[PDB]
Amino acid sequence: RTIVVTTILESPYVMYKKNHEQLEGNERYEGYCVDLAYEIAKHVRIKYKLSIVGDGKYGARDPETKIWNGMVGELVYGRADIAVAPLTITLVREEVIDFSKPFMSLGISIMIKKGTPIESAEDLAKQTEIAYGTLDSGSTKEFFRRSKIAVYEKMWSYMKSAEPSVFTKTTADGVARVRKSKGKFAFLLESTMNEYIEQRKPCDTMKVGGNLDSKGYGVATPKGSALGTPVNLAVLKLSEQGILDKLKNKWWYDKGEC
Amino acid sequence: RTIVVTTILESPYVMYKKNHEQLEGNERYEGYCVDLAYEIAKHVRIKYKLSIVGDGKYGARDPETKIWNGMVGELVYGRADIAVAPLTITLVREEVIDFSKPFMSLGISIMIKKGTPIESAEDLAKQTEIAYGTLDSGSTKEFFRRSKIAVYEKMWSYMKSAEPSVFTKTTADGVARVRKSKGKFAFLLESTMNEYIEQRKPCDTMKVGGNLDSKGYGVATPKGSALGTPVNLAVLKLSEQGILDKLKNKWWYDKGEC
Ligand SMILES: N[C@@H](Cn1cc(Cl)c(=O)[nH]c1=O)C(=O)O
Ligand SMILES: N[C@@H](Cn1cc(Cl)c(=O)[nH]c1=O)C(=O)O
Ligand SMILES: [Zn+2]
Ligand SMILES: [Zn+2]
Repeated sequence: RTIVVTTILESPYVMYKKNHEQLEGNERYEGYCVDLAYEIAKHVRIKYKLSIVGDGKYGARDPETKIWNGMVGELVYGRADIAVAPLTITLVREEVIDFSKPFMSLGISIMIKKGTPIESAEDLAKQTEIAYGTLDSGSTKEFFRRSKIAVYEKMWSYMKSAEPSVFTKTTADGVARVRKSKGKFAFLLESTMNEYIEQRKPCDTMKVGGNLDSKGYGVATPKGSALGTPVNLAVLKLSEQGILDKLKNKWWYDKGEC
Repeated sequence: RTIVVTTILESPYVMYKKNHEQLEGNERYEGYCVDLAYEIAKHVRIKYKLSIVGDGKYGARDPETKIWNGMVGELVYGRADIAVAPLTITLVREEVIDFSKPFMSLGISIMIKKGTPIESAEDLAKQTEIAYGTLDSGSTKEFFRRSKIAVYEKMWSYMKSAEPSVFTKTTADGVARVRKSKGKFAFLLESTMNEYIEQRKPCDTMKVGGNLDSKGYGVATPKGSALGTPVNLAVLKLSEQGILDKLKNKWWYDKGEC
């Protein structure tokens, strides 16, 4: 009767509170999705316990084993009742789980160290002085893999034979590599994260150009779950009341340092 | 076995072809949603006939009669099998029909005649020299009605006792009233339409400020329809292939006159 809510450690969605080591249960965490879970759980009238995904992944299906991993895997095999996180809505996933209507809108984008002579994906693909990559094992990576557009077809061929490995294990690791590499590495990541990093000290990065595509994040439940319909209406309710906007302001911009 | 596809006359989604009066069936029309219907019908493998909604409305429920009107009404009473149009995803509607994941992202916005001293909704609400309104009987109107935010709570109180009537019967009628009124009338409309009008002669209007909210358009089917799942996957497929973006470019910007 207590719902398991799977999520992922990723600022500023879910983070350890300043004195987390001295608390317990849901009180250890704070962030955008901690609040969202609270508001949803309040319209749907349920008790819940937040739970961090063991492998830290979003959700992909192994081509040989055909097992699903990450948060998606937790719903498919029945270990979690709902996922509340920055999980992208895609065709492959929608075949195996359900999504609510988007609670956030976004697209792929470019992050550079201030001063780098880059304005577009066309600028990146036509040179090799500057190396670039993506988070691993996510929808961003997958996007370049499956592209039939010329410029992106060019970029993925570079990233393919990149030495050393151009991908990263974490968003944090990417940003760090941008900050350390003195403008010789650029990072391709979702614009929600790009926009957040930009308002954080040391204030040395920035988003350049427009977005590569359009998409959204959804709250997910296993196929045929009874919580699916109540969760969708709840999301639409919060959007219509200005709660969603109020929450982005709180965690992105009301605490901006630059 | 031939699917009825309800839609609405609204540029540049659906329009009469240059010589429509000399054609028949689906050949009379052209636009963004005519193409979209074609691509969806091709992945879902069906034959279809486009049909223009009799009353020209989007979809609202009469508070005394409790009958639903517009395109929404056509699905609820079973006269159409699917709707393909700029129909906004809302909580009230989602209770009575189904929506696919959004094929377009947008929000409420401000249209002015070039030269008008307005930059924001805050600028509008704090004065009466300049009159303003919205399309009637749609989600935009409804948004100001239900708002509990101070500035919008102020704006809807004006529009309420406006003399003469500040609302309009058509998008076209609003734009026209902006162009004719020498900067004494401003129009609040969805930004998709604002952006399109801006790239049309006489090139005398423009979008000012940021969007009031975030939302999307969806393709709709009656509750429990068997076409619901195939239509959703088809939309996600077209989005992932760059078809959606390709189509917005075609009807908005590849033919821009300004
Ligand atoms: N949202 C993604 C994960 N994800 C996240 C970031 Cl910040 C990114 O740059 N790329 C991603 O794939 C998904 O659901 O796989
Ligand atoms: N999308 C709306 C209709 N609609 C359209 C325009 Cl262009 C507008 O400015 N306001 C609206 O309500 C709905 O579905 O009711
Ligand atoms: Zn710690
Ligand atoms: Zn004619």
